Amino acid sequence: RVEYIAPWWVVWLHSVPHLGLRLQRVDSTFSPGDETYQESLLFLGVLAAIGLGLNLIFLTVYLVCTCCCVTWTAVVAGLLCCAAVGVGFYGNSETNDGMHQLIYSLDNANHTFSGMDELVSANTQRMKVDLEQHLARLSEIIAARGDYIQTLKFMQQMAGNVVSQLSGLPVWREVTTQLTKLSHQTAYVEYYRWLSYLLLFILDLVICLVTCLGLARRSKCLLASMLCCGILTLILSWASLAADAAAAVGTSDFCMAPDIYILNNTGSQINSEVTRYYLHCSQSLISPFQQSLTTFQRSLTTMQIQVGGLLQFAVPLFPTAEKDLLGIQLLLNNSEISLHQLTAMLDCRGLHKDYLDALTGICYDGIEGLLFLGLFSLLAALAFSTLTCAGPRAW
Amino acid sequence: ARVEYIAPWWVVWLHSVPHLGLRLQRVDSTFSPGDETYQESLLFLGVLAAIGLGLNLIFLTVYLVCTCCCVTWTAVVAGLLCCAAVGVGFYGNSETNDGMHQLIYSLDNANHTFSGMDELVSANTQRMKVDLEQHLARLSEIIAARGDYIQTLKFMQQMAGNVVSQLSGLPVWREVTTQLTKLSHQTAYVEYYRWLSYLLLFILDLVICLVTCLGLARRSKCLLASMLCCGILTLILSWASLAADAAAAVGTSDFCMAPDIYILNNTGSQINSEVTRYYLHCSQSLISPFQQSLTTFQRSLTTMQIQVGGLLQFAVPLFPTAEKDLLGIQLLLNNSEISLHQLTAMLDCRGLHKDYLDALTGICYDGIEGLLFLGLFSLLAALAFSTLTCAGPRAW
Ligand SMILES: *[C@@H]1O[C@H](CO)[C@@H](O[C@@H]2O[C@H](CO)[C@@H](O[C@@H]3O[C@H](CO)[C@@H](O)[C@H](O)[C@@H]3O)[C@H](O)[C@H]2NC(C)=O)[C@H](O)[C@H]1NC(C)=O
Ligand SMILES: *[C@@H]1O[C@H](CO)[C@@H](O[C@@H]2O[C@H](CO)[C@@H](O[C@@H]3O[C@H](CO)[C@@H](O)[C@H](O)[C@@H]3O)[C@H](O)[C@H]2NC(C)=O)[C@H](O)[C@H]1NC(C)=O
Ligand SMILES: *[C@@H]1O[C@H](CO)[C@@H](O[C@@H]2O[C@H](CO)[C@@H](O[C@@H]3O[C@H](CO)[C@@H](O)[C@H](O)[C@@H]3O)[C@H](O)[C@H]2NC(C)=O)[C@H](O)[C@H]1NC(C)=O
Ligand SMILES: [Ca+2]
Ligand SMILES: [Ca+2]
Repeated sequence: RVEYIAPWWVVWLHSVPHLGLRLQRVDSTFSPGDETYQESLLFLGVLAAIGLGLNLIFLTVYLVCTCCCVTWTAVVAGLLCCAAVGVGFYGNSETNDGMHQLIYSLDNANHTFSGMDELVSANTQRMKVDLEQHLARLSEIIAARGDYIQTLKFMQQMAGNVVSQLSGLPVWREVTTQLTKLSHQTAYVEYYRWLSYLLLFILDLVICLVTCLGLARRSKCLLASMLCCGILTLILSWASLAADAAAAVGTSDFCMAPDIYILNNTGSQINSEVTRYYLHCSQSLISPFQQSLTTFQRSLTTMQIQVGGLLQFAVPLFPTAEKDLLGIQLLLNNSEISLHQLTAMLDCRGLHKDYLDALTGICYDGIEGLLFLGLFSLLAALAFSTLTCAGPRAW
Repeated sequence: ARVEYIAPWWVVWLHSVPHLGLRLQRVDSTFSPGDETYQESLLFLGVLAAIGLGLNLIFLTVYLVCTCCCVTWTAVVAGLLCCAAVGVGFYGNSETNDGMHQLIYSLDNANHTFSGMDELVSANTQRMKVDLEQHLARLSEIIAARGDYIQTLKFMQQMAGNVVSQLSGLPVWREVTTQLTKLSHQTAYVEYYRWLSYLLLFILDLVICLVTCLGLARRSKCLLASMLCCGILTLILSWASLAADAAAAVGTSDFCMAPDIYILNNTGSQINSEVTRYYLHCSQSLISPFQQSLTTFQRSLTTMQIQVGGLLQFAVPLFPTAEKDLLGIQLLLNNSEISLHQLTAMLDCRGLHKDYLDALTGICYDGIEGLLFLGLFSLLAALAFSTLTCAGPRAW
């Protein structure tokens, strides 16, 4: 039993000042689909574009100085490109693994909720068929014995009580129907993001290797187009840095205080106390369902005792009736078994473990991958800047 | 949803590789960590690695003597191969480190659940004992002028004895927890040292290559001679790394083919075979053998409550000062009752099976991939350093 605590790379990154456009201070509270927050992240993109423009201004200054008015730099550029590619590959793998763990946890939670709902529905149907079995049995088998009719009626009322107790439990249709869509969407987005960064890595490596191989054939016509591509790769790297910074700050925002956001998001389809119980599990919050399970088991035991007593006192009288009554016993047995499974799902240990696993997949692997991808972008930008600086010196 | 473990391609293919003793003998063994024959069979991979190292060195020295006794492209190729090798090795080391952490997490979770089960059983037994002593103290307070109350107390004592026996029917998890925690500590220690050693190897390779390049830029000083000398040292280190990676991958891949069989064979005395088969395999149609216990246990509790309920409805005018501890009885039962729910949550298979499917994904999906990528490291680093050593003495 452990509780999530935000690591250093989350709290420190959350400490980064948040600004809008006109030197305005905004609230560093996660709020997707907004305007004072969604546009707040665009400041990072503005800073990235400013840095890209400044870098190209300095490169143009160098070109003007070297036009109007060596192998060590190429070696440095190649080494920096290789280091950047390695760091980027590691970061991409880590941030893909984080989302894979997220999807796994969401699938597990969806399966548990579906199992709970199916068990409740099956128990309700079982009681509904118990009703008609009682009706058929008391139709004409028991006439003179008033006590037998009385105990059949008492069993029928107990069945009604069990039905009401089962209906007392919540319904998990909305949570499942949103978890499935969130899982599908995150898988889709993760696939495209991974493919895009893989293509970027391949393109960078190919360009650098072609540069190294073709610099030996004494500056053919490919050099000009290659140098032109050296600017599109730079703008791609800067855009990657902007995207990584925005995603990292968003994840830090929805990792500093995740339970507040989760509780605020869901307050209608399921109760607030249920959510607080599932998100916070300890031997102080006992259960909101303790009374319901207790009375369900009490009614089941009363039913079983009455059925046993009826069997012990009806073997000689109406021997052909047991064919129905024994079935009831089996039915109750099944119900009893289901109850155990139910108390294994209503316990919050499994769901809290799934929530902790999803949160670890978000805040411990996605953010590290984004940070390493930002380091990749910085190193690749530096290496390509060095390559473009050393290019025209040949001609 | 719920899934069953299936061996991936990199395990089924890696398991197929021949295992031949040390003298081309059919060792035909499945898995045996403590058996000397299996260790000798695994030593065949080390023998092959040493043979490969010797062949590579003899080929390199034959080439050297032929080209001596009778170009920056080679240096560039060596540097590029070294950088690619270092990157692949870092990724593989991180990946194989990220599996021995999930292993420890799963072991700790299972240990915590077993400890909770044992503590709950012990606490319930103690609660029944204090219930018995409370009945013993109370029986002297009320008198037998009513008669039925003494019979009710006798029935409560009998039910308490039945509850105690039912609790004693449940298994004990001391040996399992001790083995689990010792294995967790050992694997943490081993993986920490492995990671530290390989990180030091990466740093050494990078430093050697960079300072060798700088010395080459320094017109072949004695430093260059020192680097050509230690090229053989780092080559044999890389070959030993390949030996270790191949041996470990061959070793912990046969376990991944049938892990449940090995686990069940390891533990068959301290706990029953049915319990282990239930926890390892609980797919669709198992009865959860504890059920027949829990059910009757629950029954007894309810009976007790009903009795004490009556004892609170027909004893209000007969010595009300005696009702105080009676309310305590109810509280006692209440506590026991809620504990029972927790118990039926821990005895459920899916609580621990998901821990068995995580300690298995941390071995069969992350350790083996890391070992394979580290073997790729060893191959690439050996090739790069062989090229560097071949191109070295050309300057002299
Ligand atoms: C997440 O939970 C949702 C339910 O909230 C799942 O969606 C649907 O779940 C039902 C219930 O099992 C599936 O019905 C099944 O259809 C098969 C078709 O052959 C039938 O054989 C079964 O007896 C059952 O009736 C339904 O197919 C499923 N919908 C989809 C699109 O799969 C969902 O599967 C759960 N998992 C995920 C990853 O969303
Ligand atoms: C696996 O579970 C077992 C049982 O829960 C753990 O063993 C218990 O661990 C606790 C703390 O780790 C021990 O408490 C300590 O006791 C010493 C005195 O012996 C005291 O000086 C400390 O301040 C602390 O209270 C407890 O004694 C120990 N029980 C036994 C029977 O060894 C075990 O630590 C768990 N494994 C892991 C890796 O956590
Ligand atoms: C052991 O558990 C039982 C039930 O789980 C406790 O009985 C419940 O105790 C509460 C609070 O002590 C009482 O609620 C009362 O309900 C009546 C209606 O029956 C209402 O008029 C009162 O204003 C009050 O809310 C009541 O005794 C009982 N309630 C229910 C629904 O069962 C018992 O108290 C527990 N033992 C101890 C020592 O607390
Ligand atoms: Ca990882
Ligand atoms: Ca990984």
